[PDB]
Amino acid sequence: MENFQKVEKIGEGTYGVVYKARNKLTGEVVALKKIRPSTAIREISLLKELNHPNIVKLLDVIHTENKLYLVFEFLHQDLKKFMDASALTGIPLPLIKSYLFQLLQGLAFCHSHRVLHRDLKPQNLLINTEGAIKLADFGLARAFGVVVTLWYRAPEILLGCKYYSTAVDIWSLGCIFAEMVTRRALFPGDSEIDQLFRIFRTLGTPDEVVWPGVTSMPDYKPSFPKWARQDFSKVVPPLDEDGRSLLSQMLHYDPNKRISAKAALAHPFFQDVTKPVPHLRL
Ligand SMILES: NC(=O)c1sc(Nc2ccccc2)nc1N
Repeated sequence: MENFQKVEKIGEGTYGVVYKARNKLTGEVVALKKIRPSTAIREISLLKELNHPNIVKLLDVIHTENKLYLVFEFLHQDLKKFMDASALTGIPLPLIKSYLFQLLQGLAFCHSHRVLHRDLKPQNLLINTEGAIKLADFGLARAFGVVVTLWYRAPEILLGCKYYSTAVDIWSLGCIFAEMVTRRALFPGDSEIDQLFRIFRTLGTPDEVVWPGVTSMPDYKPSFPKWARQDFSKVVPPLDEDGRSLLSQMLHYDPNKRISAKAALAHPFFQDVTKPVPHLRL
């Protein structure tokens, strides 16, 4: 832009690049995303009215010189960096719980307003010194379509469903929750099929019993290997049983059986939730 002083590049994405920038005028520091249609307008314009404490605020939408810029409030750090920074000791469980609870609130809000994120990953969960965490980079997916991280992709997406639901965000958040707890990505695939098979190897190859309709999925192959489900206590060993029961509900194969963000918020795991302060190195 011209009204902004690009301080530094802070993020990448399929939909563009984000820069820490200063409003040459107001002097405010923001996150400026240069986007890489009309339905895009509605879609975006909607995002502007999608305000909640756990959703990164979209401050301005600039459509000039036939280019698209999104000005977001600047958050202090991303969860990916925080997790890496906390890898020797791990993020304290109360903070993990606080983050999960807040993200579920943000998703419950998005989903009640019929907005899907579609691409949740540690890099787009942003945190501040006050202990808040917020959803960012919705990625205005469902538009510019027709390397990329597949680790958090729901199975129905991998199997070719073209009309997936809010359940895909619960899945992604479940994966992130596991990773915060174990300090290792749950399903670190490096290809769509390896992603899919890593999920199958851990949760068991889905069948009509646990996922009615799965064998009719676009990319489902009868030739898929048949793996047994692994005992969950081996999946996320440091998580207590409440945490594990919530996680299993977030990772149900059937999108229709997968817990909703609203229902997840009432789960016993959050009975003792608090809002700790993270130790951030900025
Ligand atoms: N993508 C976004 O909307 C972002 S990224 C961000 N800050 C940040 C600061 C340090 C490290 C990584 C990200 N703030 C927003 N709004």
